[PDB]
Amino acid sequence: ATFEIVNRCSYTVWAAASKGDAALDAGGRQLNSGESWTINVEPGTNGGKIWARTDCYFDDSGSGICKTGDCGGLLRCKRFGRPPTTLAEFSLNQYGKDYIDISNIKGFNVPMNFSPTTRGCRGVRCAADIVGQCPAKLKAPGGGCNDACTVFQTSEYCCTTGKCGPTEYSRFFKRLCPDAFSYVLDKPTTVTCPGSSNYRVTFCPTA
Repeated sequence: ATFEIVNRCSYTVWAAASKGDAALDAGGRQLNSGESWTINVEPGTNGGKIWARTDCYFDDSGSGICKTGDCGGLLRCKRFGRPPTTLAEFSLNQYGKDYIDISNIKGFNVPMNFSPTTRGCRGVRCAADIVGQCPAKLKAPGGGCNDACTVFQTSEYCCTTGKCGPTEYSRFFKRLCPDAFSYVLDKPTTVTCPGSSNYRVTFCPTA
């Protein structure tokens, strides 16, 4: 499958792509404002994610650090990144269909559109100014807007079974981005696409 990753933001981002135990394609790359990076994601990739990282620096070998979304200090990510990270999540060729979503469950850093470039399904977007509106307690010192479970580490915010529901801090994200997950038990906002679709992830998509 082809994934085009396009940075429309005014700032540089360091894109990342991983399935948790390995890189997808090169795993990560600097994207200047306006730059695009096209990757190949193997058919049958389950549990893949793409995200942006902000305020990074790397040496010539690809070792360094990012303020949001750092993946073990690497440019070429092999594992998932440190919150807060807006997440494009996908599982491909799963019993004939692909499944895509955007999630704020691990916070928000950069606005994103995640859309098919082939026929037969909708895209999703979370492009509100979540960082500017971030509630004071959720502001991340290094930039971005943390999810409540990361900040508070209580069952109310982190529960995955219960006795578990939305809160004002999960609703903060859901109100601004209805089409992205805000907590683990949200009514799903996953899109089912034809198997073997192609996609574009756009950072700071055009309104």
